[PDB]
Amino acid sequence: MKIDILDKGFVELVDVMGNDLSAVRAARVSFDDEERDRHLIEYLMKHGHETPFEHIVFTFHVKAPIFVARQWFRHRIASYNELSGRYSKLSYEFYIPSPERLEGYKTTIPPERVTEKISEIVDKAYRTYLELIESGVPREVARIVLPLNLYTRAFATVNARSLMNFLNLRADSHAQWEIQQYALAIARIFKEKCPWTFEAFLKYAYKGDILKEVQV
Amino acid sequence: MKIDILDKGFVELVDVMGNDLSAVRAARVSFDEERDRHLIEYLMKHGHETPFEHIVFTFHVKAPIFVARQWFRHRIASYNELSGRYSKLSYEFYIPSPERLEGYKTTIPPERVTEKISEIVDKAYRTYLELIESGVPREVARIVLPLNLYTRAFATVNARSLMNFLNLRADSHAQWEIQQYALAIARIFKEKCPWTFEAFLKYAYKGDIL
Amino acid sequence: HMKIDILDKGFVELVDVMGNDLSAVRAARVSFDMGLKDEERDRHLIEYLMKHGHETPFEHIVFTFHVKAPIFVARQWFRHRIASYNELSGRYSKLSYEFYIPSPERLEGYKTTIPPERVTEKISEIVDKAYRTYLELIESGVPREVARIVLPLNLYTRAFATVNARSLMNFLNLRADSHAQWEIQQYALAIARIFKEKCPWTFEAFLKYAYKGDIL
Amino acid sequence: MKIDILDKGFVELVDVMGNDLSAVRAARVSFDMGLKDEERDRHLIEYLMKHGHETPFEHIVFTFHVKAPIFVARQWFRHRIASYNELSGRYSKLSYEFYIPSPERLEGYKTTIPPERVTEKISEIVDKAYRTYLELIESGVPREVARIVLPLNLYTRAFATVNARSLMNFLNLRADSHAQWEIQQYALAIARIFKEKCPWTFEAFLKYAYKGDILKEVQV
Ligand SMILES: Cc1cc2nc3c(=O)[nH]c(=O)nc-3n(C[C@H](O)[C@H](O)[C@H](O)COP(=O)(O)OP(=O)(O)OC[C@H]3O[C@@H](n4cnc5c(N)ncnc54)[C@H](O)[C@@H]3O)c2cc1C
Ligand SMILES: Cc1cc2nc3c(=O)[nH]c(=O)nc-3n(C[C@H](O)[C@H](O)[C@H](O)COP(=O)(O)OP(=O)(O)OC[C@H]3O[C@@H](n4cnc5c(N)ncnc54)[C@H](O)[C@@H]3O)c2cc1C
Ligand SMILES: Cc1cc2nc3c(=O)[nH]c(=O)nc-3n(C[C@H](O)[C@H](O)[C@H](O)COP(=O)(O)OP(=O)(O)OC[C@H]3O[C@@H](n4cnc5c(N)ncnc54)[C@H](O)[C@@H]3O)c2cc1C
Ligand SMILES: Cc1cc2nc3c(=O)[nH]c(=O)nc-3n(C[C@H](O)[C@H](O)[C@H](O)COP(=O)(O)OP(=O)(O)OC[C@H]3O[C@@H](n4cnc5c(N)ncnc54)[C@H](O)[C@@H]3O)c2cc1C
Ligand SMILES: O=c1ccn([C@H]2C[C@H](O)[C@@H](COP(=O)(O)O)O2)c(=O)[nH]1
Ligand SMILES: O=c1ccn([C@H]2C[C@H](O)[C@@H](COP(=O)(O)O)O2)c(=O)[nH]1
Ligand SMILES: O=c1ccn([C@H]2C[C@H](O)[C@@H](COP(=O)(O)O)O2)c(=O)[nH]1
Ligand SMILES: O=c1ccn([C@H]2C[C@H](O)[C@@H](COP(=O)(O)O)O2)c(=O)[nH]1
Repeated sequence: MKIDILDKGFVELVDVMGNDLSAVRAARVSFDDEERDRHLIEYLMKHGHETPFEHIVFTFHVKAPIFVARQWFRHRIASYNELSGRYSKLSYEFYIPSPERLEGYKTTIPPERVTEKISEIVDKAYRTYLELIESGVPREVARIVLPLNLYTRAFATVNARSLMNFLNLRADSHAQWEIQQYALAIARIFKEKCPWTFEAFLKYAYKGDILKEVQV
Repeated sequence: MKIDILDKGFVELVDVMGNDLSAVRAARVSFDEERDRHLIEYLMKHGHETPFEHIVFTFHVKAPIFVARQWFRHRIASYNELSGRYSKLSYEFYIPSPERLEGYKTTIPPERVTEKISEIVDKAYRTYLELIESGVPREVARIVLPLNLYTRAFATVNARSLMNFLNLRADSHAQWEIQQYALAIARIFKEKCPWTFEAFLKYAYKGDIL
Repeated sequence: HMKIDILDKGFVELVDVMGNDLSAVRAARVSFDMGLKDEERDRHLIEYLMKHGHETPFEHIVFTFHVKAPIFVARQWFRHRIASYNELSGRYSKLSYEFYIPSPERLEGYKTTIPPERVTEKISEIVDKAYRTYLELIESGVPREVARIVLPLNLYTRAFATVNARSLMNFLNLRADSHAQWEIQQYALAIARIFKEKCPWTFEAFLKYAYKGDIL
Repeated sequence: MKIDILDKGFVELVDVMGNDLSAVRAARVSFDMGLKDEERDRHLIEYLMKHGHETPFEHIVFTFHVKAPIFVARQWFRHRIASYNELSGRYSKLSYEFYIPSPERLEGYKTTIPPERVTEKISEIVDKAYRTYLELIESGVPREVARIVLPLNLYTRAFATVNARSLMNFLNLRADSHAQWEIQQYALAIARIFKEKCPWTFEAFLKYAYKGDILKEVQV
């Protein structure tokens, strides 16, 4: 299960422990009834009893630009392992906005030129980086010229409670657009694996705007 | 997978996400046994603990309250416990064996200590029942139940925090009763993540009993 | 320096505090590249943050409390994980003869076949018998960690609790509420009152825009 | 106290709650005791640190104001047991401020072009990137997009509230040769303020608990 985001990004589901019933079992404290189980999901969610959802956990492999990643990693109730720029020589991959991204703003140049200007500095910066590498500058110093739209990759392990908080904050029109796109992809996977929690979430607890407008 | 502890306790495995290779993927960030075990042993000797956060367990635990109060002090974890405010509580209490007092020289036989603990349990629970029956709400009436009352909780914990738990509780400074629970967590941990557990013991484990 | 007595023998005492309402104003304003301004503008900002659920800034206000409470209240309380605790150890201390004996008024609303005073009395009896067994086992050489297991949940414990304002507001949402047990609500009202004294602007805003409970 | 780091960075102490005795006090509640004596209390600290009792140190808390290159901020903010508020490039027009390494930053590395050329080549892309950034803003491009061309050595600012235990974990990990040299420098300043505010805790830490290398060789 892998969803493309932006121009070269993606959200990929690596693993999952549990399903809707894991939250139910934890709430009841019972190891071993659709309508009743689902009623309980709804009740916990409606009255703010969120601890049982911590028993559902996801691992994602995410590929995203550093400026998105830095917003993402502010979410502390989660586990992250990221590609190190200190030790790995970095790939020529950068997020270059679509002209589509600026259509809607009154600019004094065509958005094609915005794109071309962004692409131009990315190219010079990267070339400078490679010159420094070849000349023997250690990577951890050479990379500091790389712009914030460099794509990085991370594994993120997070429980459903923390994922829902993530959704309230990032699946929302006040969040930067680029991260909204990643949150839609998190939402899709979450919906597929925990359909009851997800619907109860949207109905009772979700505080954002986009997921009630935009299917899955 | 279920391991009985003390007189009426247990630890069972409810679910697990991942295995030794979940740490290996994370540390490499992508997606040969001897290379991969070597990476596990390398992370462990150098204190690179974050990759082990991606293996997660859920256990179902039956434990007396005084053990559970020490256990729940481990904050990097998720718990749901049965509510005494709402469940009529079950005539289940930890009564030590006589062997629990080995090494101690006591005024009365260990067998009389045992008997005295169970007398109190009996009189406490009966007072509790007296109060329920007379219309005292449960949340009030159970305040007289002793600290050896058995409780049950689900516990979800990643392998890093599980290793910290074992460092502190699978050790002879912990109270013996919680050591016994820690031994069981260790045994389940070993079954599910052998390379990680083996490297843990050899390189990072700080306790003595394991 | 603040001390509030709760129940028959408990208390909540403020030991120390870091920061004040302006500590959250300061933390927030760094976002816009700004700092402190005037009384009207900073007040308005604190209200703004609370309405919109920008809670991170309030993490920069921290309290240390010294609390005396029955073990059944302390157990509920220590479930709040985003905090730091150090408690009295039944493994190493000779425990004192102090137990919460509910007053007869605690039973108001409930028709009991035993009058209230006699309930109070039965609770005293059972507690006294437990403590005497406890003492007798200690005196006879039973290790303290073992002898204490006969002591009832209404035994008083003591603890230091360090908690930031954000996590404190979360504690107030859950415990300063009529769905919480009467005994912990009384502790929550003490906590709220100290919070009020020390962070009047944050507290007023919390109450108006974010507080989810009923009793405050 | 404000300590300058790198060419333009700093660590400044905004606030502190508690001191060494805050930990002695929290620790003494286990044994039904309070504060006992101004040399028994120093021994209690050493003792706690010697046997791995870390929780008492949670009751000392610091708030720091830090200015640091993004690449450093990103490493720092990986410490989850802490509270952070950072200057936002979504909502602010960022200032012309970048970490340009000194020529001495490349001591002990054989290079092919001299260290002043390296230093120059970094400035060049920084000046090109900032101009572009300003051109994009001038043209009506929103800040949250324009800033994506700015390099990792752009300076940012944050508040960090952190307890002494977490701060001691930070020091284990960042006041250490394995950590990137730039964040080492930040960890030294943090060490310095911690020592000035909590000398007993700090000395006990270096002696019994600290796992890094640098703070045993580098004074303060
Ligand atoms: C033999 C022994 C006797 C003890 N006696 C006492 C006693 O007298 N009094 C008492 O109160 N408790 C005592 N305990 C409890 C002990 O101090 C801890 O509460 C418990 O072991 C949890 O440890 P922890 O904080 O490492 O685990 P967790 O709470 O699970 O946290 C795990 C890790 O995360 C980090 N962490 C999490 N939260 C914070 C935070 N807020 N600040 C900084 N770092 C954080 C730490 O690095 C920690 O190692 C005792 C434990 C044992 C084994
Ligand atoms: C009226 C009521 C009845 C209840 N009955 C039960 C019961 O029957 N059984 C039972 O076990 N408990 C019950 N509780 C306890 C309850 O489940 C919580 O433990 C308690 O309210 C602590 O809340 P918290 O987790 O939000 O606070 P903390 O644990 O401090 O967490 C604060 C916030 O941090 C976040 N957080 C912290 N850690 C994690 C994590 N690991 N994953 C995701 N998010 C995290 C959450 O956003 C949370 O709101 C009851 C509580 C109340 C108020
Ligand atoms: C020299 C070195 C090189 C590194 N290179 C890499 C790299 O290649 N890739 C990469 O992604 N990062 C790397 N880092 C970052 C590292 O993986 C950690 O995220 C960071 O150092 C914070 O460490 P911490 O988890 O101890 O701190 P915090 O996240 O503040 O946690 C502090 C303590 O709390 C406990 N704790 C907190 N949260 C959890 C949790 N969710 N589960 C279990 N225990 C918890 C632990 O006991 C820990 O000791 C590097 C760090 C250094 C120092
Ligand atoms: C539109 C928007 C703009 C923002 N702009 C800014 C900016 O200008 N500057 C900036 O620095 N950041 C900003 N952020 C980041 C934001 O401040 C949070 O750090 C981020 O949203 C993560 O939120 P969280 O703390 O709820 O998540 P997590 O850190 O995963 O915490 C999850 C839950 O745990 C609890 N919790 C966890 N740790 C603690 C703790 N140490 N103390 C108390 N409670 C805790 C809380 O209940 C919280 O809901 C922005 C976020 C968004 C969505
Ligand atoms: O929408 C936002 C705005 C800010 N931040 C956090 C991430 C960084 O730590 C810091 C600056 O983010 P930018 O404004 O530079 O994206 O605040 C977010 O997480 N989300
Ligand atoms: O010494 C290091 C190396 C990496 N990281 C973390 C920070 C980022 O989230 C990610 C990659 O950092 P760089 O290696 O790119 O600096 O891992 C550190 O915290 N410290
Ligand atoms: O109102 C409640 C009920 C339960 N619990 C938690 C605390 C204990 O860890 C466990 C059992 O609480 P009692 O219902 O037994 O009080 O569930 C609470 O925090 N509050
Ligand atoms: O070995 C211990 C001793 C104490 N505590 C914590 C749990 C309680 O919150 C408090 C007192 O526990 P007892 O000493 O009463 O078991 O300190 C532990 O976690 N482990």
